[PDB]
Amino acid sequence: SLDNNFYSVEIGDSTFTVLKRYQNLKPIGSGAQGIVCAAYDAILERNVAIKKLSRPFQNQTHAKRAYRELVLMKCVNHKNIIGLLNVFTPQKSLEEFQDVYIVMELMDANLCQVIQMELDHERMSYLLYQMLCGIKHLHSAGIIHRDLKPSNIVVKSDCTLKILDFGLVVTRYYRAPEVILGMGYKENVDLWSVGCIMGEMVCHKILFPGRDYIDQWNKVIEQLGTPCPEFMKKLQPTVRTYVENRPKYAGYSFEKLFPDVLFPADSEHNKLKASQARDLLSKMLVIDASKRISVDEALQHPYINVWYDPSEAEAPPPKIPDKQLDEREHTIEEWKELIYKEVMDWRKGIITIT
Ligand SMILES: O=C(NC1(c2ccc(F)cc2)CC1)c1ccc2nc(N[C@H]3CC[C@H](O)CC3)c3nccn3c2c1
Repeated sequence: SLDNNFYSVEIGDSTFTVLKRYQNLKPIGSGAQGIVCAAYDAILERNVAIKKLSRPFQNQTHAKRAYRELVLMKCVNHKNIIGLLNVFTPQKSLEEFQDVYIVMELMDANLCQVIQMELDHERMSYLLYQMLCGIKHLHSAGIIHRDLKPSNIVVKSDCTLKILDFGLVVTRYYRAPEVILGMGYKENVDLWSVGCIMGEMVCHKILFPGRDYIDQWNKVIEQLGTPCPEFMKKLQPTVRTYVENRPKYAGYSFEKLFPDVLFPADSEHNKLKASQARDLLSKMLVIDASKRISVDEALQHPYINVWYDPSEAEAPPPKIPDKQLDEREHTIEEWKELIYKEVMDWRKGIITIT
Protein backbone atom coordinates (compact mmCIF):
# COMPACT_ATOMS: atom_id res chain seq x y z
CA SER A 1 0.00 0.00 0.00
CA LEU A 2 1.08 3.67 -0.10
CA ASP A 3 1.46 3.34 3.71
CA ASN A 4 3.94 0.41 3.77
CA ASN A 5 6.03 0.60 0.59
CA PHE A 6 9.17 2.78 0.45
CA TYR A 7 10.97 4.49 -2.46
CA SER A 8 14.15 6.55 -2.63
CA VAL A 9 14.83 10.01 -4.08
CA GLU A 10 18.08 11.98 -4.28
CA ILE A 11 17.78 15.41 -2.62
CA GLY A 12 21.10 17.11 -3.26
CA ASP A 13 23.84 14.85 -1.87
CA SER A 14 21.44 12.85 0.34
CA THR A 15 18.98 10.00 -0.21
CA PHE A 16 15.45 10.35 1.14
CA THR A 17 13.77 6.99 1.64
CA VAL A 18 10.12 7.48 2.47
CA LEU A 19 6.67 5.87 2.19
CA LYS A 20 5.12 6.02 -1.28
CA ARG A 21 2.23 8.04 0.19
CA TYR A 22 4.70 10.98 0.16
CA GLN A 23 5.01 12.35 -3.35
CA ASN A 24 6.85 15.08 -5.33
CA LEU A 25 9.47 15.82 -2.70
CA LYS A 26 11.05 19.28 -2.87
CA PRO A 27 13.78 20.55 -0.52
CA ILE A 28 12.71 23.38 1.89
CA GLY A 29 15.80 23.30 4.18
CA SER A 30 17.93 22.87 6.14
CA GLY A 31 21.47 22.80 7.57
CA ALA A 32 23.33 21.40 10.64
CA GLN A 33 20.87 18.75 11.83
CA GLY A 34 19.26 17.58 8.57
CA ILE A 35 17.17 18.12 5.44
CA VAL A 36 13.48 19.03 5.25
CA CYS A 37 11.30 18.46 2.18
CA ALA A 38 7.82 19.50 1.26
CA ALA A 39 5.70 16.66 -0.16
CA TYR A 40 2.16 15.82 -1.11
CA ASP A 41 0.56 13.20 1.19
CA ALA A 42 -1.65 11.18 -1.16
CA ILE A 43 -3.44 9.49 1.74
CA LEU A 44 -4.23 12.64 3.72
CA GLU A 45 -4.65 14.56 0.44
CA ARG A 46 -2.55 17.48 1.68
CA ASN A 47 0.92 18.85 1.91
CA VAL A 48 3.42 17.95 4.58
CA ALA A 49 6.97 18.68 5.65
CA ILE A 50 9.28 15.69 6.05
CA LYS A 51 12.53 15.93 7.92
CA LYS A 52 15.28 13.32 7.87
CA LEU A 53 17.43 13.08 11.00
CA SER A 54 20.58 11.25 9.90
CA ARG A 55 22.12 9.04 12.60
CA PRO A 56 20.64 11.08 15.47
CA PHE A 57 22.53 8.80 17.94
CA GLN A 58 25.94 9.81 16.47
CA ASN A 59 26.74 11.71 19.67
CA GLN A 60 25.19 12.66 23.03
CA THR A 61 24.06 16.06 21.78
CA HIS A 62 22.32 14.99 18.57
CA ALA A 63 20.87 12.02 20.49
CA LYS A 64 19.40 13.86 23.45
CA ARG A 65 17.98 16.39 20.95
CA ALA A 66 16.36 13.82 18.64
CA TYR A 67 14.94 11.99 21.63
CA ARG A 68 13.46 15.16 23.22
CA GLU A 69 11.98 16.15 19.88
CA LEU A 70 10.27 12.77 19.32
CA VAL A 71 8.87 12.56 22.86
CA LEU A 72 7.65 16.15 23.00
CA MET A 73 6.22 16.35 19.50
CA LYS A 74 4.21 13.23 20.35
CA CYS A 75 2.78 14.25 23.76
CA VAL A 76 2.13 17.93 22.91
CA ASN A 77 -1.06 18.85 21.09
CA HIS A 78 -1.32 22.66 20.98
CA LYS A 79 -2.19 25.36 18.42
CA ASN A 80 1.23 26.96 18.74
CA ILE A 81 3.52 23.90 18.70
CA ILE A 82 4.17 21.95 15.47
CA GLY A 83 2.29 18.63 15.60
CA LEU A 84 3.58 15.17 14.73
CA LEU A 85 1.76 13.48 11.81
CA ASN A 86 4.01 10.41 11.37
CA VAL A 87 7.43 9.03 12.32
CA PHE A 88 9.25 6.11 10.66
CA THR A 89 12.55 4.52 9.82
CA PRO A 90 13.19 2.60 6.59
CA GLN A 91 15.78 0.36 8.31
CA LYS A 92 14.56 -2.99 9.62
CA SER A 93 16.57 -3.55 12.81
CA LEU A 94 18.36 -1.86 15.68
CA GLU A 95 21.67 -3.11 14.08
CA GLU A 96 20.80 -1.49 10.75
CA PHE A 97 19.02 1.63 12.17
CA GLN A 98 20.37 4.90 10.66
CA ASP A 99 17.65 7.47 9.97
CA VAL A 100 14.46 8.82 11.51
CA TYR A 101 11.86 10.66 9.45
CA ILE A 102 9.41 13.03 11.05
CA VAL A 103 6.30 14.25 9.21
CA MET A 104 4.47 17.51 10.06
CA GLU A 105 1.66 19.50 8.41
CA LEU A 106 3.19 21.91 5.87
CA MET A 107 3.17 25.59 6.82
CA ASP A 108 3.28 28.34 4.21
CA ALA A 109 6.03 30.56 5.61
CA ASN A 110 8.65 30.84 8.26
CA LEU A 111 8.95 33.75 10.71
CA CYS A 112 12.17 35.06 9.09
CA GLN A 113 10.13 35.68 5.93
CA VAL A 114 7.22 37.23 7.88
CA ILE A 115 9.57 39.57 9.80
CA GLN A 116 10.77 41.00 6.45
CA MET A 117 7.20 42.12 5.62
CA GLU A 118 5.78 45.55 6.41
CA LEU A 119 3.59 44.43 9.29
CA ASP A 120 0.92 46.29 11.25
CA HIS A 121 0.40 46.38 15.01
CA GLU A 122 -2.46 43.85 14.70
CA ARG A 123 -0.30 41.09 13.20
CA MET A 124 2.83 41.88 15.25
CA SER A 125 0.79 41.63 18.45
CA TYR A 126 -0.92 38.44 17.39
CA LEU A 127 2.33 36.72 16.37
CA LEU A 128 3.95 37.68 19.70
CA TYR A 129 0.87 36.52 21.69
CA GLN A 130 1.10 33.11 19.99
CA MET A 131 4.83 32.75 20.62
CA LEU A 132 4.13 33.47 24.30
CA CYS A 133 1.30 30.85 24.33
CA GLY A 134 3.61 28.17 22.86
CA ILE A 135 6.36 29.03 25.32
CA LYS A 136 4.06 29.01 28.31
CA HIS A 137 2.68 25.64 27.17
CA LEU A 138 6.16 24.09 27.14
CA HIS A 139 6.99 25.73 30.50
CA SER A 140 3.87 24.09 32.03
CA ALA A 141 5.48 20.68 31.36
CA GLY A 142 8.83 21.81 32.80
CA ILE A 143 10.33 22.37 29.36
CA ILE A 144 12.46 25.52 29.04
CA HIS A 145 13.61 26.22 25.48
CA ARG A 146 16.67 28.61 25.69
CA ASP A 147 17.07 28.73 21.91
CA LEU A 148 13.90 30.21 20.33
CA LYS A 149 14.58 31.89 16.99
CA PRO A 150 12.64 32.94 13.88
CA SER A 151 14.09 30.27 11.56
CA ASN A 152 12.53 27.65 13.92
CA ILE A 153 9.06 29.19 13.90
CA VAL A 154 6.56 28.74 11.05
CA VAL A 155 3.41 30.67 10.17
CA LYS A 156 0.24 29.78 8.25
CA SER A 157 -1.43 32.10 5.67
CA ASP A 158 -3.99 33.04 8.35
CA CYS A 159 -1.18 34.11 10.79
CA THR A 160 -1.38 31.00 12.99
CA LEU A 161 2.12 30.56 14.45
CA LYS A 162 3.86 27.26 15.38
CA ILE A 163 7.21 26.72 17.16
CA LEU A 164 9.20 23.91 15.49
CA ASP A 165 11.70 22.82 18.12
CA PHE A 166 12.21 22.27 21.83
CA GLY A 167 15.44 23.88 22.91
CA LEU A 168 19.20 24.30 22.42
CA VAL A 169 26.47 27.47 11.29
CA VAL A 170 24.41 27.85 14.54
CA THR A 171 22.49 31.10 15.22
CA ARG A 172 23.34 32.56 18.67
CA TYR A 173 21.72 36.00 18.32
CA TYR A 174 18.53 35.26 20.31
CA ARG A 175 20.15 33.67 23.36
CA ALA A 176 19.81 35.34 26.77
CA PRO A 177 22.68 36.78 28.86
CA GLU A 178 22.16 33.72 31.25
CA VAL A 179 23.15 31.50 28.30
CA ILE A 180 25.94 33.72 26.91
CA LEU A 181 27.56 34.03 30.33
CA GLY A 182 27.00 30.43 31.52
CA MET A 183 24.68 31.40 34.39
CA GLY A 184 21.72 29.66 36.12
CA TYR A 185 18.32 30.35 34.49
CA LYS A 186 14.60 30.09 34.90
CA GLU A 187 11.58 30.18 32.61
CA ASN A 188 11.97 33.85 31.55
CA VAL A 189 15.18 32.98 29.74
CA ASP A 190 12.78 32.41 26.80
CA LEU A 191 11.31 35.92 27.19
CA TRP A 192 14.69 37.45 26.28
CA SER A 193 14.51 35.55 22.96
CA VAL A 194 10.96 36.78 22.38
CA GLY A 195 12.24 40.36 23.05
CA CYS A 196 14.98 39.84 20.43
CA ILE A 197 12.43 38.62 17.86
CA MET A 198 10.04 41.50 18.69
CA GLY A 199 12.86 44.07 18.42
CA GLU A 200 13.87 42.63 15.04
CA MET A 201 10.25 42.67 13.79
CA VAL A 202 10.18 46.44 14.56
CA CYS A 203 13.58 47.55 13.24
CA HIS A 204 14.11 44.98 10.45
CA LYS A 205 17.55 44.23 11.80
CA ILE A 206 18.91 41.44 14.05
CA LEU A 207 19.38 43.16 17.42
CA PHE A 208 22.57 41.46 18.67
CA PRO A 209 24.21 39.92 15.57
CA GLY A 210 27.59 38.89 17.07
CA ARG A 211 30.02 36.72 15.04
CA ASP A 212 30.60 34.90 18.35
CA TYR A 213 29.63 35.26 22.01
CA ILE A 214 32.25 37.95 22.68
CA ASP A 215 30.86 40.14 19.85
CA GLN A 216 27.29 39.35 20.90
CA TRP A 217 27.87 40.38 24.54
CA ASN A 218 29.55 43.58 23.27
CA LYS A 219 26.45 44.47 21.19
CA VAL A 220 24.20 43.79 24.23
CA ILE A 221 26.12 46.09 26.55
CA GLU A 222 26.74 48.80 23.89
CA GLN A 223 22.96 49.14 23.36
CA LEU A 224 21.33 48.21 26.69
CA GLY A 225 24.15 49.40 28.95
CA THR A 226 26.60 47.71 31.31
CA PRO A 227 24.60 45.79 33.92
CA CYS A 228 24.49 46.99 37.54
CA PRO A 229 26.83 45.82 40.35
CA GLU A 230 24.02 43.75 41.83
CA PHE A 231 23.95 41.68 38.62
CA MET A 232 27.79 41.50 38.47
CA LYS A 233 27.83 40.02 41.97
CA LYS A 234 25.66 37.13 40.72
CA LEU A 235 28.27 36.01 38.17
CA GLN A 236 30.54 33.04 39.03
CA PRO A 237 34.07 34.44 39.77
CA THR A 238 35.63 33.04 36.59
CA VAL A 239 33.14 35.00 34.39
CA ARG A 240 32.73 38.09 36.60
CA THR A 241 36.28 39.25 35.83
CA TYR A 242 35.70 39.25 32.07
CA VAL A 243 32.36 41.08 32.40
CA GLU A 244 33.65 43.73 34.87
CA ASN A 245 36.72 44.36 32.65
CA ARG A 246 34.73 45.32 29.53
CA PRO A 247 34.49 49.05 28.77
CA LYS A 248 31.51 50.59 30.51
CA TYR A 249 28.45 51.71 28.53
CA ALA A 250 25.48 53.82 29.60
CA GLY A 251 23.26 52.20 26.93
CA TYR A 252 20.28 53.85 25.16
CA SER A 253 16.71 54.31 26.47
CA PHE A 254 14.08 52.25 24.70
CA GLU A 255 12.76 55.52 23.16
CA LYS A 256 16.18 55.85 21.44
CA LEU A 257 16.45 52.14 20.56
CA PHE A 258 12.88 51.93 19.18
CA PRO A 259 11.66 55.41 18.14
CA ASP A 260 8.19 55.90 16.57
CA VAL A 261 9.69 56.21 13.10
CA LEU A 262 10.39 52.40 13.11
CA PHE A 263 6.75 51.53 13.80
CA PRO A 264 3.98 50.97 11.20
CA ALA A 265 3.27 54.04 9.06
CA ASP A 266 0.03 55.99 9.68
CA SER A 267 -0.75 54.04 12.90
CA GLU A 268 -1.14 56.83 15.47
CA HIS A 269 -4.74 55.97 16.33
CA ASN A 270 -4.69 52.14 16.26
CA LYS A 271 -6.13 50.15 19.18
CA LEU A 272 -2.53 49.15 19.98
CA LYS A 273 0.27 51.73 20.39
CA ALA A 274 4.03 51.99 19.67
CA SER A 275 4.41 53.12 23.32
CA GLN A 276 2.88 49.82 24.52
CA ALA A 277 5.21 47.80 22.24
CA ARG A 278 8.15 49.87 23.51
CA ASP A 279 7.08 49.28 27.14
CA LEU A 280 6.92 45.52 26.56
CA LEU A 281 10.34 45.52 24.83
CA SER A 282 11.78 47.40 27.82
CA LYS A 283 10.58 44.58 30.15
CA MET A 284 11.72 41.61 28.06
CA LEU A 285 15.14 42.92 26.95
CA VAL A 286 16.38 43.17 30.55
CA ILE A 287 19.84 41.73 31.14
CA ASP A 288 19.19 40.71 34.77
CA ALA A 289 16.65 37.91 34.64
CA SER A 290 15.45 38.68 38.18
CA LYS A 291 14.24 42.05 36.88
CA ARG A 292 12.92 40.75 33.53
CA ILE A 293 9.15 40.09 33.10
CA SER A 294 7.59 36.56 33.30
CA VAL A 295 5.63 34.92 30.44
CA ASP A 296 2.40 35.35 32.47
CA GLU A 297 3.03 39.03 32.91
CA ALA A 298 3.81 39.33 29.20
CA LEU A 299 0.44 37.68 28.34
CA GLN A 300 -1.29 40.30 30.49
CA HIS A 301 0.59 43.21 28.86
CA PRO A 302 -1.59 45.80 26.96
CA TYR A 303 0.26 45.09 23.65
CA ILE A 304 -0.59 41.38 23.86
CA ASN A 305 -3.69 40.90 26.02
CA VAL A 306 -6.16 41.86 23.26
CA TRP A 307 -5.98 38.21 21.98
CA TYR A 308 -6.05 36.47 25.35
CA ASP A 309 -7.98 33.15 25.29
CA PRO A 310 -7.62 30.70 28.26
CA SER A 311 -7.93 27.67 25.96
CA GLU A 312 -4.65 28.83 24.31
CA ALA A 313 -2.91 30.47 27.27
CA GLU A 314 -4.07 28.13 30.09
CA ALA A 315 -4.24 24.80 28.23
CA PRO A 316 -3.79 21.55 30.24
CA PRO A 317 -0.03 20.79 30.41
CA PRO A 318 1.44 18.16 28.12
CA LYS A 319 1.84 14.79 29.85
CA ILE A 320 5.42 13.58 29.41
CA PRO A 321 5.30 9.76 29.85
CA ASP A 322 6.63 8.79 33.31
CA LYS A 323 10.31 9.68 33.83
CA GLN A 324 10.92 9.45 30.05
CA LEU A 325 12.80 12.80 29.95
CA ASP A 326 14.89 12.61 33.17
CA GLU A 327 18.44 13.99 33.65
CA ARG A 328 20.19 10.59 33.16
CA GLU A 329 23.33 9.97 31.09
CA HIS A 330 23.39 7.30 28.37
CA THR A 331 25.99 5.75 26.09
CA ILE A 332 25.66 6.28 22.34
CA GLU A 333 24.41 2.67 21.99
CA GLU A 334 21.89 3.26 24.82
CA TRP A 335 20.59 6.45 23.11
CA LYS A 336 20.36 4.51 19.86
CA GLU A 337 18.15 1.86 21.56
CA LEU A 338 16.00 4.56 23.18
CA ILE A 339 15.39 6.37 19.89
CA TYR A 340 14.71 3.09 18.00
CA LYS A 341 12.19 2.13 20.72
CA GLU A 342 10.44 5.51 20.37
CA VAL A 343 10.19 5.07 16.56
CA MET A 344 8.81 1.52 16.94
CA ASP A 345 6.37 2.62 19.70
CA TRP A 346 4.70 4.78 17.03
CA ARG A 347 3.83 1.61 15.06
CA LYS A 348 2.71 -0.14 18.26
CA GLY A 349 0.20 2.64 18.89
CA ILE A 350 -1.34 2.24 15.38
CA ILE A 351 -1.36 -1.46 14.51
CA THR A 352 -4.71 -3.15 15.01
CA ILE A 353 -6.73 -6.27 14.23
CA THR A 354 -9.65 -3.73 14.46
O1 LIG B 1 11.78 20.78 11.41
C1 LIG B 1 12.24 21.82 10.94
N1 LIG B 1 13.34 22.39 11.46
C2 LIG B 1 14.12 21.79 12.53
C3 LIG B 1 14.91 20.59 12.12
C4 LIG B 1 15.08 20.39 10.74
C5 LIG B 1 15.78 19.29 10.28
C6 LIG B 1 16.30 18.36 11.16
F1 LIG B 1 16.97 17.29 10.65
C7 LIG B 1 16.13 18.54 12.53
C8 LIG B 1 15.43 19.64 13.02
C9 LIG B 1 14.60 22.66 13.68
C10 LIG B 1 13.41 21.73 13.88
C11 LIG B 1 11.54 22.56 9.83
C12 LIG B 1 12.26 23.39 8.96
C13 LIG B 1 11.61 24.08 7.96
C14 LIG B 1 10.23 23.99 7.81
N2 LIG B 1 9.61 24.69 6.83
C15 LIG B 1 8.27 24.61 6.64
N3 LIG B 1 7.64 25.29 5.66
C16 LIG B 1 8.34 26.11 4.71
C17 LIG B 1 8.29 27.57 5.16
C18 LIG B 1 9.12 28.39 4.20
C19 LIG B 1 8.52 28.28 2.79
O2 LIG B 1 9.30 29.09 1.92
C20 LIG B 1 8.48 26.83 2.32
C21 LIG B 1 7.73 25.95 3.32
C22 LIG B 1 7.50 23.80 7.47
N4 LIG B 1 6.18 23.53 7.54
C23 LIG B 1 5.99 22.68 8.57
C24 LIG B 1 7.20 22.42 9.11
N5 LIG B 1 8.12 23.12 8.46
C25 LIG B 1 9.50 23.16 8.64
C26 LIG B 1 10.16 22.46 9.67
